[PDB]
Amino acid sequence: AIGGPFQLTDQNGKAVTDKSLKGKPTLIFFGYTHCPDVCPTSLFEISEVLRAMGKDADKVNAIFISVDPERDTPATMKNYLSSFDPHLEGLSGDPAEIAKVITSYRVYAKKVPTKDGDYTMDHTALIYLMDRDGRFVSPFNLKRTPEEAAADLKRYL
Repeated sequence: AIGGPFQLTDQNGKAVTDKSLKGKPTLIFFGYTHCPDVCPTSLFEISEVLRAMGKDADKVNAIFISVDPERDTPATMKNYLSSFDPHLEGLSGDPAEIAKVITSYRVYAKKVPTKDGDYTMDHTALIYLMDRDGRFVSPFNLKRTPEEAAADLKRYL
């Protein structure tokens, strides 16, 4: 199965758990705060889905989880998310807790060094759709307009 228990911290220092996400459909995706191109693209796309949700953006969860726990903090996540929709949650935590999530969500994450202490993370770029019971449905298709994606997500409310 996909998904398991966790307790992490959002960009405002608030605890977020698998349990706290239940009741609303959830879009989960993985990245980190040194991720040019790939992560801004998905953050942008999810932001536009959230915009397309209108007044119902608060009826879904939109969750961006670190795969680089050593560098990703609530403050670094807050800065990384600042241009994006304010309903996005950027989650950080201890490397052992993030590793548990990587396992349970079947996430690919691997460090790719460059030089001088810099590195990127090769990682899963797909978006996870979890239903209102926290059960995996499918990857979430963003190869369409944000209105078309939101119309799909709305059926899980």
